[PDB]
Amino acid sequence: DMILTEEMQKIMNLIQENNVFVTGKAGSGKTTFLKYLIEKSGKNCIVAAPTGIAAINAGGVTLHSLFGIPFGPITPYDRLENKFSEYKVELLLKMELLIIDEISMVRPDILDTIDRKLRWVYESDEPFGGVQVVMFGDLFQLPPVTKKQEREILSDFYDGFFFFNALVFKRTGFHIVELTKIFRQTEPEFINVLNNIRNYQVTSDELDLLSELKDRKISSSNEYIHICTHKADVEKINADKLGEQEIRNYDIVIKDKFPESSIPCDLHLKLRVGARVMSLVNDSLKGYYNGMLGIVTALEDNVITVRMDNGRTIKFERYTWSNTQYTLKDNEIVKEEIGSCTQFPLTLAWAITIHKSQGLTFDKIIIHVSHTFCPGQLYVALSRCRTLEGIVSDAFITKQMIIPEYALIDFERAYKSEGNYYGKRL
DNA sequence: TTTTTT
Ligand SMILES: Nc1ncnc2c1ncn2[C@@H]1O[C@H](COP(=O)(O)OP(=O)(O)O)[C@@H](O)[C@H]1O
Ligand code: ALF
Ligand SMILES: [Mg+2]
Repeated sequence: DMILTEEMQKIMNLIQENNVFVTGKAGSGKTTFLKYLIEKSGKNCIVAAPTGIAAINAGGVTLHSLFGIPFGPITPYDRLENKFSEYKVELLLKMELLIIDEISMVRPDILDTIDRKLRWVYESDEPFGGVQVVMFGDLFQLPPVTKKQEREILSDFYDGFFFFNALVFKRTGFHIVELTKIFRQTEPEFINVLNNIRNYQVTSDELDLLSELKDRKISSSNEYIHICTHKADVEKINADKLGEQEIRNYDIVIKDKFPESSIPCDLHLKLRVGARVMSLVNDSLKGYYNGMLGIVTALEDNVITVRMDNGRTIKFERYTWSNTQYTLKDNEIVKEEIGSCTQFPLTLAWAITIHKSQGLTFDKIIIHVSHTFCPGQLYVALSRCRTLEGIVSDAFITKQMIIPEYALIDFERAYKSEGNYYGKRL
């Protein structure tokens, strides 16, 4: 039983073939309105998002899954690493509209990599292969994570590190609408404080509403979720729950060469009945995708049985990761698998990073924000909850947790003064 | 520091 704000009506006919970027405060109804348009579109829509949890929340898959995109940045001079199977092309030409939720965490070059890969399959110079595309997200929440060495690599090509700095907006553009009804939260004394943490204009008197969060009793269990700034805090929290007793350890097996730096899974996956888990890969067959959460019910020597948040029981077998590297063969340069690891594609999920929690909704969260470092990271971390009564904090909410990004004010200025559009018009 | 492939 959902409301359609007057703004939501204003969008829809704009699409029936210009592109559109829809933004608005945390819990303004972006991710739900998105779900509703996939029905009322008449177009074959394919849904993807930068991270698996947000993707699961929106219906679809990660952007790297969808477009077979390797991890590192991709320049105009870099060669496309991966080719598409004939299924994934079927998926992409049959696609009429592409969606992207939590667009704010998407690097500029991802879009250009998606641009190039789509122009290639549609055999056209149309931007994106002439595929209408609509973007959901919010710039004043989390930006894309990049690692500085990656950043200078793209400073050679990009005047900025946000999704709108994609070079294909030199060949096309999008409209911009701001949904303005915050649904998820109801107390305005609350709501007013986050809108201000969002736009960097909050005062230490409004921050004194958030005094209650410091040091409240754990009413569990209905149990709490822990969302953190760093994985260090994540791994400790879940080891703290779960505990040392009644445990089953499952060790990774690693064929040859695969450095512990980039093993994408748990080395020693320790679990007990009733442990809260997340799945890390996609298996269409069984139906698990990377982001879904479950509850573990049956641990045998080689199969882990877990019942998902959606309801269906899965039997997890182990999954194998391959370390493909580039090497020299009979005077040929070729990606040869130099190793492999094999664990169950599961990890503990009583605690997740604030990054993985963007897009989600909760009734009782626990936040660990004493060491924030990204703009809008605090803002995401405490806008997840419907009510304040339901949030705990590891430290007081100080203004040192708010980090403004002035690239974002300029971007609003640019589009708000030019009729809510951005990029080349046609 | 934070995420992410077929
Ligand atoms: N149109 C709506 N009418 C009523 N409640 C809504 C609406 N949209 C969202 N909500 C409530 O807010 C929650 C989160 O909204 P969501 O769409 O996830 O926000 P975001 O735009 O930040 O993704 C939903 O789970 C629902 O409880
Ligand atoms: F952008 Al959201 F919950 F999807 F804040
Ligand atoms: Mg969303």
